[PDB]
Amino acid sequence: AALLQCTADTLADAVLITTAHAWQHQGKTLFISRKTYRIDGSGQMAITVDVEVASDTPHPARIGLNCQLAQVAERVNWLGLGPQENYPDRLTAACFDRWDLPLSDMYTPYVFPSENGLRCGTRELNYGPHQWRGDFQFNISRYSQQQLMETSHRHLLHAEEGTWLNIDGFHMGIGGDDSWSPSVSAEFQLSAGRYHYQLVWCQK
Amino acid sequence: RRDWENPGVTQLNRLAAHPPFASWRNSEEARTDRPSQQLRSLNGEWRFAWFPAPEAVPESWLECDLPEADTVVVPSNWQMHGYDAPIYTNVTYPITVNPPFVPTENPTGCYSLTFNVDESWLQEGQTRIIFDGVNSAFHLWCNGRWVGYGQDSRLPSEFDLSAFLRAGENRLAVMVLRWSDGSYLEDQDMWRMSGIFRDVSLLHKPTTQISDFHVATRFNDDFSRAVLEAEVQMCGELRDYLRVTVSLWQGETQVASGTAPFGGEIIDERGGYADRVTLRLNVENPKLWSAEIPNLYRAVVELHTADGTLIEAEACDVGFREVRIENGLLLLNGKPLLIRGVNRHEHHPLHGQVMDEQTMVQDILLMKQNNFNAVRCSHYPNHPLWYTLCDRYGLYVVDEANIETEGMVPMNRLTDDPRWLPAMSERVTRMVQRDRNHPSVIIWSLGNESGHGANHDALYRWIKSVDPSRPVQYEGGGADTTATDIICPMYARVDEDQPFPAVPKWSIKKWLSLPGETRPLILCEYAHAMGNSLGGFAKYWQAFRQYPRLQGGFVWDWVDQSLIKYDENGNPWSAYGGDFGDTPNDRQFCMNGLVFADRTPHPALTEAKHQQQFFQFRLSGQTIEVTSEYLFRHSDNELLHWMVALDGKPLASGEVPLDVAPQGKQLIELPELPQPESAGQLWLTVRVVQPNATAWSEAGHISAWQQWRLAENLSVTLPAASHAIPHLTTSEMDFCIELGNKRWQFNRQSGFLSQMWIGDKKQLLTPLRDQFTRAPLDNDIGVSEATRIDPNAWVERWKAAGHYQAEAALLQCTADTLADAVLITTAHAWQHQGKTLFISRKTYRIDGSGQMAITVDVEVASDTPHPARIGLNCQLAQVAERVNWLGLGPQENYPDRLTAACFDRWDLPLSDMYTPYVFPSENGLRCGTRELNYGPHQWRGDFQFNISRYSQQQLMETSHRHLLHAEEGTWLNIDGFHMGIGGDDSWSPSVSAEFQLSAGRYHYQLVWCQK
Ligand SMILES: [Mg+2]
Ligand SMILES: [Mg+2]
Ligand SMILES: [Mg+2]
Ligand SMILES: [Mg+2]
Ligand code: NA
Ligand code: NA
Ligand code: NA
Ligand code: NA
Ligand code: NA
Repeated sequence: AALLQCTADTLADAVLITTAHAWQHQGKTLFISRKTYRIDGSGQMAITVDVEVASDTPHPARIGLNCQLAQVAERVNWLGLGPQENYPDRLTAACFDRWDLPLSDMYTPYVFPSENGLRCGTRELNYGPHQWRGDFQFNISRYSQQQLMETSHRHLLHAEEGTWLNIDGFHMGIGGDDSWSPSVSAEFQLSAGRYHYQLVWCQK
Repeated sequence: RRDWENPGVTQLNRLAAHPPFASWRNSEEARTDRPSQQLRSLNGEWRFAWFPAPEAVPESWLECDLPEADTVVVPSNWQMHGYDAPIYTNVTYPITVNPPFVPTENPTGCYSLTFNVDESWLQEGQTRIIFDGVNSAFHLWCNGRWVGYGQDSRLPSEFDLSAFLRAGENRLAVMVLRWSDGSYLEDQDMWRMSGIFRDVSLLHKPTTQISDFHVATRFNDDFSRAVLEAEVQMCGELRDYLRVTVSLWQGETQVASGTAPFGGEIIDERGGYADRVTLRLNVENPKLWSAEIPNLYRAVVELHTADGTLIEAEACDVGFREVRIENGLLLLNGKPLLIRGVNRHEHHPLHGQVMDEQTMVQDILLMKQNNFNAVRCSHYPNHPLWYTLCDRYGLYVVDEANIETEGMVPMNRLTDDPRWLPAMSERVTRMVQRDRNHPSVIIWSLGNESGHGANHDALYRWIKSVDPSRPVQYEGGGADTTATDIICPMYARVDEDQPFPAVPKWSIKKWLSLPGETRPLILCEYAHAMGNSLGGFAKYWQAFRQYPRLQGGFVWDWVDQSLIKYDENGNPWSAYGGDFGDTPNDRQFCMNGLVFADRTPHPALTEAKHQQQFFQFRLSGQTIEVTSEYLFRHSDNELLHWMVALDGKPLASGEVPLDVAPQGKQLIELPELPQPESAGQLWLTVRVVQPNATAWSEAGHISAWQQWRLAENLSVTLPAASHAIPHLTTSEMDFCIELGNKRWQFNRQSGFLSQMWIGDKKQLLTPLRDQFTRAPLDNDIGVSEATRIDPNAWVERWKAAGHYQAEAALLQCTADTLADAVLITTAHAWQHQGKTLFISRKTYRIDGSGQMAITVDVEVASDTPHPARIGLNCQLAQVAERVNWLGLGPQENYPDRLTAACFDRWDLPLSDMYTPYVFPSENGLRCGTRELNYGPHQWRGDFQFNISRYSQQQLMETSHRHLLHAEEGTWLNIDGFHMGIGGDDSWSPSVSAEFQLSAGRYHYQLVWCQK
């Protein structure tokens, strides 16, 4: 990430921060992320994300934000597709409702660890005193993507400090037509070039 | 009698049907196809009188002319001359359905002609008259004496006048009935006219003559050898000294020849045809005919005495080609075709149904220049010259019987009735007898929209029996009945099934594999091009290329059937159904063409051209793989032009000769390309150019193109800081912002940008507001009517949901001063009767540079019908001469109809930004635009837009383009999102789901600035 811009302004009833960052590799601009953060008198933080993806770069696995929360809570509650793990190209069986589960059910123990546990179509997510609202997909667990991608057997994974939260405006399908060649259908690739998403973080 | 009310009487004294004759008396003239002194045209000035019924015709007319008759040009349609009105009816019969009867009020055209006959024609042989087309039925008299009768408006009627003529001056009297029992078989979707609308000629033949002849070409397995077989029949004085000589020429070279006396092989216990002869010519390495290379030979058929006296000669162009279906594929010369076809009615905006060479040629050139290789004669045999032209220019043809009874209930009511078998059979049999020798005809068709009756089964078989060389097709009754060798649906969609009862229209890919099905599938009609349409067209082409057995189709249709009208000031204007006081009528349903009635293309034309390209391309790194879809030719008149541009700025370009064998591939590695550094998107465009002119195109013609995005360099460059900060002034009613010579005003009561000044000049006529509707397209409307609402049509769904009448309620409007800008924030709700349909939230950020960045977020109720578009609009004060944009173009293009458009920097006159479809609707959009320049303004983002002198409101409420009036200023429509236009059909919703605005939430952004 390269910062291109970081401003702060005060509005009548709110504070607005504006940021711009470019992601580059060996001199090429892969992605550009433009954001706004609006904190109002209600204490809600409104995040707006506008992203650009160079046309000649391969379509990314996802387009979201993430962080490691300090907190570790027992349950996860959301209003979205569930109750089980679901992805863009694998979400027909999931139902839109209000689900609540132990944090562990939010992690799928595939033997060969990877990205897992996503739930799509979520309008509201609750964890600890926090609440996020918008229209997004998410995963939350004690393992970072980093650890997962670095670990070959689930038995070697270890709970990190806190909780890793991945909240996606958009996520690539997972495929499976076969597992020895690219099998994700075109309509499931993040090839739009420009992506918009918005979320409200607040306390509950 | 009343022969015109008896399906049992279709002619009286009519001569047998036969291929085209000229009765040359010199073989070299026959060979050259020069005119024949024995074939006279009787076209020109005739005398004409209109009656409202045959009973009103005075008996004197037969013996002599009527003082009141007018002088008119023949061929012609009397309606065209104003005698009565043309009728525009689609399916419902223009008359009361009560076969076999017609109205007692039946417009009658009395035509006449005094002409001369040379004594010589009368001293020997036979003199006959030929009416190429008379609508719908007619009696004939010569010199006051009754000669005969005929029905079938679309095939020639020939009568022997030998005994009626006399040296010198003669007079014909032609009593033409507008309506007859034949009408019940002429219910095609077109203008209902009448008259002697094709050529009239006079032909001299000798007494002993060639009465018919059939030419066939059969090949060995690899087509290196062929046998030309010509069956010849004669009439007249049969004697031992007679012979027939058939010779075949390639240019001035005689490649083969055979002579034989008459007397065919024994065929049954009573012997053989002593009046027939079959000649067989072997031809080595024949040059094959195809739409790609219309190689022709000329066959001359000489009737003569064995000692050398030529009696007469007949002749035709011959195309060596084999047509067959094998293993479920339609093959031409052993290869599977891909029909880039079009349905074409014979129509002229001034002449009506009268055809002329110039027009035909013009259609043919346009068709070929647009990548079409086939035409279907919807829905009757065409003017004879048509065939000659397709043979020579090369287009595969579907020859169709003049049988359409769509108006019946059920549709097979007549075709399933044996009493109509005679009338039907004549329509089929005489067509085949006349057109069987033309190489261009590759498929026979049994007629159109007449259900499926046993009469069809019988005639199907008759054809298969008399002409084994061409498949027989027929859509009626479900498109896949036992009366068709090909599945030939009309409007079946690519992936979506429409399971009507009895005659479901399956998705074409699914259709092919139904249990037990094996035939090939060629849509007899698809992609209904009515008004702003052809959306989803590429979806068809993709399936056709992918499925071997999906072999193409014929677009509906070539030309709009609009008629010219003249105003109070005598200015021509395009009229449609009902414009002649004709009722009932099907209004604009008569206009479904790829080109306007004057041959001017509609934008859809270009989309068809591109999808129908003959070269396919793939890009790999720096290599271009070109793949030929030609079956028989090498790319011997083709070169490849390539060019790379960075956001419209040309960087590199070149030419490479194209050398690909039919069905072959060629790789082309491009030169090292520019590595810019500068922001923007690099685009590569390649074009296939014909360096040399052809019979149907000019040197330099472009036959194909394709584009690809290469590297993209995202701008990470921050703009320079401003020696300015805008000032905000407030009042209860507005927020006003100023920056230099620039000012913006926001109405606090409406919540919209109500005015802008550049300098001191106001820039807007109407405020900038959101817009969620469009002046509906013909496809949005479908068959909905004022009196007969079709609730399922898009337009009706939107009207009923209140989309067109929703009022924006202000939910919020605020102004805030920032460090280097003023920010206005708004939210509005659109409601109708209590229902919130849409919510629009925006921000307007004006900064120290003078730009205004507009951010919009819209929510659409999930339960409201998907809206036509999501955008903004406004009437600009300015009227500029030109429009410059960086986006898809240059022609009008929509979401589901933009593959042909190319991304570049385009620049056109205002007027080119409007498409004058006859029936007004949303039009002129250009999608994928990144920057738009008009007068002082510049707008940047990712959007689709439209700009013209007409408001959506105006378009919507006006019925004809000539009634449109330019408004003050320019109306601009700038959409973040726009719904597909559809077109699979024009009478049910046809926008594919992926082109519906069903996301719920939409986001878009623009920067409005000045230059
Ligand atoms: Mg009759
Ligand atoms: Mg003589
Ligand atoms: Mg019809
Ligand atoms: Mg000779
Ligand atoms: Na792993
Ligand atoms: Na095919
Ligand atoms: Na029509
Ligand atoms: Na070439
Ligand atoms: Na209109």
